[PDB]
Amino acid sequence: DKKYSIGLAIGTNSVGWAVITDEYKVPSKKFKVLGNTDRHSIKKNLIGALLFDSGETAEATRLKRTARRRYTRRKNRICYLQEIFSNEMAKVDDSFFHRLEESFLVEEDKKHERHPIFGNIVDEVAYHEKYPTIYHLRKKLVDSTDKADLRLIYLALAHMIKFRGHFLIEGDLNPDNSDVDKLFIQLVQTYNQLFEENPINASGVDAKAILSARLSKSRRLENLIAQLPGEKKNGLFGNLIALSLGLTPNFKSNFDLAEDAKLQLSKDTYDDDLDNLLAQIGDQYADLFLAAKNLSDAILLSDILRVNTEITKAPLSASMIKRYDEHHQDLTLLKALVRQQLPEKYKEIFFDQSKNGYAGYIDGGASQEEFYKFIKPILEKMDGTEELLVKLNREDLLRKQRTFDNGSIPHQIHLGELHAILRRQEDFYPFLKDNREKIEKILTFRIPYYVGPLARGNSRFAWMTRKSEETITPWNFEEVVDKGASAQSFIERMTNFDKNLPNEKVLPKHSLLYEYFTVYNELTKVKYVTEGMRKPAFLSGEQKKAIVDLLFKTNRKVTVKQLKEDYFKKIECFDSVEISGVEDRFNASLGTYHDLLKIIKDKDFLDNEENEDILEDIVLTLTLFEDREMIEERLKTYAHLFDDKVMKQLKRRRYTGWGRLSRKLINGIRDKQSGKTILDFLKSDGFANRNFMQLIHDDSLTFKEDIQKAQVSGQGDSLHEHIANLAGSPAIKKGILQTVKVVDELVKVMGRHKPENIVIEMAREKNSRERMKRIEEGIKELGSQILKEHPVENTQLQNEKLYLYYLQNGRDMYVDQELDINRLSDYDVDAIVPQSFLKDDSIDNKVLTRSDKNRGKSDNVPSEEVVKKMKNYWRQLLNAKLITQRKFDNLTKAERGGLSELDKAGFIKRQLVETRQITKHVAQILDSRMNTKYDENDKLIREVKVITLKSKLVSDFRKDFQFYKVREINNYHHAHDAYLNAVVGTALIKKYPKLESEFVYGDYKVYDVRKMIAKSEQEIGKATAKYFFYSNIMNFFKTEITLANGEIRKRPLIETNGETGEIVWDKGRDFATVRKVLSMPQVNIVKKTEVQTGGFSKESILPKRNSDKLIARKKDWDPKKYGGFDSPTVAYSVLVVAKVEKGKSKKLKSVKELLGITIMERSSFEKNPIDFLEAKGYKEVKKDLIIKLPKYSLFELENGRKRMLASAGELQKGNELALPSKYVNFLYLASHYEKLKGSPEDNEQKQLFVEQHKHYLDEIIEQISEFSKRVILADANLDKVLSAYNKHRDKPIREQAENIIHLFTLTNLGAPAAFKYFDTTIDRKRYTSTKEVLDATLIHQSITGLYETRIDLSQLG
RNA sequence: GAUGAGACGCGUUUUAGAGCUAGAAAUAGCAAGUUAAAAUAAGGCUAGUCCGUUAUCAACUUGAAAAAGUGGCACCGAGUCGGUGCUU
DNA sequence: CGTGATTCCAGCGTCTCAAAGTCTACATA
DNA sequence: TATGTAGACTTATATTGGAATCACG
Repeated sequence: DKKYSIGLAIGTNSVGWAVITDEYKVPSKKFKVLGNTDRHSIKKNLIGALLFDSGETAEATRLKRTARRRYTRRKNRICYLQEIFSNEMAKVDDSFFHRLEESFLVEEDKKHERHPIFGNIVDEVAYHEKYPTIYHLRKKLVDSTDKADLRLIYLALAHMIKFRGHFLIEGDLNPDNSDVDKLFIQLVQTYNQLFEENPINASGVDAKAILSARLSKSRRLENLIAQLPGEKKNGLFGNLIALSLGLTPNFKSNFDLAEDAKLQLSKDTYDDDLDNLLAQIGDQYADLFLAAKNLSDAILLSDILRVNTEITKAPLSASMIKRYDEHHQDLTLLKALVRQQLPEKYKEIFFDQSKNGYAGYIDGGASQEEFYKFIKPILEKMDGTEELLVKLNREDLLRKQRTFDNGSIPHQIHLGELHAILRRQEDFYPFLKDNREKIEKILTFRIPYYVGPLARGNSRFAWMTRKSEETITPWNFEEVVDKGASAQSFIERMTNFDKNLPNEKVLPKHSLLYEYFTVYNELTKVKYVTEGMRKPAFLSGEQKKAIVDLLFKTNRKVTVKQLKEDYFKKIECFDSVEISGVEDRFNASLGTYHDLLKIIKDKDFLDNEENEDILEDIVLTLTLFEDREMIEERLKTYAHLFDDKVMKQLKRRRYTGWGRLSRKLINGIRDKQSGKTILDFLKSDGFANRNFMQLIHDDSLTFKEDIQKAQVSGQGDSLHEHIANLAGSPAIKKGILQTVKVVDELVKVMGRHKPENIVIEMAREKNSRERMKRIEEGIKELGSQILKEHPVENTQLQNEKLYLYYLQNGRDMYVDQELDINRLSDYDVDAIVPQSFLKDDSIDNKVLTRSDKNRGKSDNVPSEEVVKKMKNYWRQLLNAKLITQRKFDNLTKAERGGLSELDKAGFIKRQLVETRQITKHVAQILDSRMNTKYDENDKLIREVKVITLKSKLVSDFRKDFQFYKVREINNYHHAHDAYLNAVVGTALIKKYPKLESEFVYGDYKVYDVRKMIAKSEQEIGKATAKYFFYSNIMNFFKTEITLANGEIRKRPLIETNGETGEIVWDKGRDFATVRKVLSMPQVNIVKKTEVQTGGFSKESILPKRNSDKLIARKKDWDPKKYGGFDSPTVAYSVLVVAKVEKGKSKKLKSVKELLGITIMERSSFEKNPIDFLEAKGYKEVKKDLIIKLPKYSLFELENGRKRMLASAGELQKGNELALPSKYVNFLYLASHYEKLKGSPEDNEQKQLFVEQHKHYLDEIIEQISEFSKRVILADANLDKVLSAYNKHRDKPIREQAENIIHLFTLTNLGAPAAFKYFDTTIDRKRYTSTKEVLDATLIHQSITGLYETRIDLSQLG
């Protein structure tokens, strides 16, 4: 069996796979083809790509699920309201509710009278005339005290409940006083009454504007205080204003109180918190705080409710009535003005629904903004519309009762109006008095966020727990739901578990055990040196215990001075001590210990370990919740242990935040031999004092083994669940799953022989304004005038050379001279650290100079000469933030620090390793699926080595050796990327085996940086273990080791391993082999078929029409009378071979056609296909001939023409256009697809090659035409493209190449799309017929497409 | 970063808002114009203040199904694989 | 009168939860 | 009066199929 390797490239839209061998040549095999087709043997290369639709997020599903939940909860609330009214309404009217529930049906299908409210035309007309809107009726029922018909009361209550407004506002503000100025004046009056000796002059203070301004509460407080000279924000009046604004002011200082008078109107405890305050200073100040609360309510009402009428109790219904009156008056005035001045526009404005006039604003789809935009010029053109123009500029011209800006309405206003109606109508209806609080509860009820769906399971989003098994109603939710228990489950489920131990609950941030762990972990590294001691010593167990007892348990924060003096001098009698570790202040602290010591006032209780767990259960309660009532309910279990004062003080104490390590990770697991936990080791570890990092990484302890055994595949019940649990986007996880299945299929393909290596690469998944700001700040800090002489826009800064020029302030970075913009093309861009040490494209890693030769010494950093010349200039640029600290250090690396071997190792590590961890998870999954056997030492046998590569290495490999990629040519680039990843990974691990530790999971481990770095100049790689003095990693591939000086160090034609001596690269035939691989016209492109799901149809209720395409919104709602949905998305088509009656002849004519199965009908079709098809009209269906065709089903026609089944009546182009490599390279070079990076001589050679191969352009177009004539069959589009190409033959080569790059989408795989050749627009050619594929060859393709099943549909039947 | 929940305001739609006069009618002219109720993905069985737009995957065989099983190799070339040898 | 070509058109805004960043003014040494 | 700290305000586009329309030989 020949050894082979598998390379894969992972993306969010594609998975590229490639199989390589010992020659780095893609193999080729014969694959059997099943089916009735004549062909039984085919040939396919082992490199290809798999294309699937990107994974879609679940946010849309979450929104369209919460929407259904809300629209089923509102209906239930309305039903409850009806249930309250059932008996009395039935006494008054027996068919009122049936009318209201059958109002939507037409008169023909109605079982009752067509007039809902009264059942007769006369009373309906009278009601509508008397009450044009529901708001008139609501206001009448609020203010008027006369008995009214029960139907009107029910209608008002229903309209109030069904639209109750938001619940954002906190607290209770049922009183409707909202005039800011009047309540501010009353507060000032009360303050002056209480404080006569110290009055406040509020004259000239615009309280309304200041308090109601759209600004922060603190900002408004400061503004208001600024208008009071002798008053401060922290004063009593300032604290009252802050409380009114929603802050939390402390009245302790104002009244010299011992108790901290913290009062917030949002907190539920305020009712007590105020009274307690009134207990100390008396009840004389109560009226002041009540005036403050009234002012707060007025401020909260602010702009949303702005009507000012004293008589009306309802402050919102009168607002709607005033709006309606303004609308009517403005309509009459505008109608008169239009009839007088512009009679020709009257019909267009008041009758054309298609326009954005009044007709379209009322009956059409025109919104308020569109109507304003359409009518502003007409009002400005006419006379007498000054008030109308003012209203338009104030967004109150011809407004409707319902609008877009009623979302600010707090539910308190609707609650108050409903309360007023109930108070005004309960005097005539006993049941309203009996059920007033029930209706108020219905209106105010709202399922708390921490309770969740009231579903007792039977779902995958419910966590609520029940106290009694009965129906939950808004009136009994407190006693039928275990709210306290359910809140704990909520908090726990949406809080991440310990990363090290997925099954262990994490600890609170302020937990006592967690604080002990943090202190000890840090304490296990402190040392002390004195006169008598020869060497600094680790703090022993007894020493650490004494330090904790004397310092950490007596001071919240322990400073280094405190450690030196209070312990070493007081106990150890040490006069001079040096402390290792942190200096000045210790970051860790036992804040919780001192906090509990202050409350309970029982030090022995805290120091007793027996209470430890209990204390934890307290701290958890202080962290788990924030509601004081729930905290009290939980802490009630420990009420016997502490006094009531202590219990209340604990209730007032609250916390937040979580740690990162679990309790079991601290004191749960124990080492096998020692029998000590992590905390036990931290308290005493002899003279080693190993910390947590050392403890969990020590091979001599079981902690590491236990962590490895626990964390490994904690979700490893299967492959789907393990990938799903991984943290990452849905698209990337779908790509991971497809890559794993591709690996399994490839392993099956090659005779069940595991490949030697698996290389994986995962693709990497405004700014001009930022650049402008940075350049402006740097120039203004530097004081230069370069912007005055050279204006520039933000977009122009996207050019690298111009951006670097402005960053350097028009000065050469290596020479103390100026640079010219118009000469930038003759200048040079040079890397500070050369390519020999680090291949990169970072802006900081680049410098704009007149000539690179001026860099002085080039072997190791720019010479000390340039540093001495312009280190001050570099520092000046650094201070202006024009260059970064890293760039400055690299520029001054000549003598800031000698060229470091550590820096070279860091460069190598940065180039090699992968910063992301998701790639590590993918590698672990692949390794666990491949490596399953163990050796004699019970260690894993790593038959398959999994390598992870970054895209930078492959991109640089592509750029160095003229192997270019153009993503918009075809989809082969994914497969080519996978192949190059495989080649690069295999070659890199064969050249330098020691890199396996960096590139493989587990087993192999690093040793140091000394053995990696070689000696100066060329060294013997084979003899000396030294591998690389220069810090490049891929320069062995190329034929010349370049340098910043331009010096050349040629390499042997054949590169081989130093020790083993095996040939790893033959530059004379391996590059040719790669070229031949990339030139292969046959590549396995298979689109992953995926049955479509989602919306039943487009979500837009279309108006009634005479067409069968409409889909009914309800079973009995005929689309011809009530409209319905349109465009049902087809889940998958079904090929049916049956007969249908031929109309009048009544003959069963044999037919074969594609029937689109919609998502709506999918379940019915799958339940019984025969009955569904017979209902559709087909007779004598061949059940065994039924073929399921999901979306993207592949069909082949004559001359290799391929199509994909996009739907039942539309097709997509199914062929790939394999362009020759030379044309691809010419298009890449000529169009400047990427930046023109490289030596100027190389750029000149590339330009010469482009100019000498201009004819390619024509040839390319010719090829495309032929491909169209072979695959596209779009005569009009092809002719237009040819005419456009012949039209712009005089255009520059770069522009023509760029247009051709975006001209390639004519035959791109997938759905057709319109494109632009220069200014010519070519629309997509759509294949609206699927008849031909009924006689083509259906090709079912595997995930890799190496196995294919070809069925001749024409041969069937 | 990945989820998950509780709320709102809309939007859309049919019917209700006797639209009128002069026309034989078509048509003309005139008046009014904001609101309401209902559904908001077909509905299902588990009858829930639940759930239905994310995740799954080619075909066949075995199977209800979670799933397993089902295809030679080398060689030269290369327009989306063509042929040769070997195995067979 | 099928048939190719042309055109439009698609449901959408807000808040809360729960998170840290950062000032800040009353304790605190 | 120079810090510690507890609190509290602040921050956190196009795609593509369907349907109609529209010419049209």
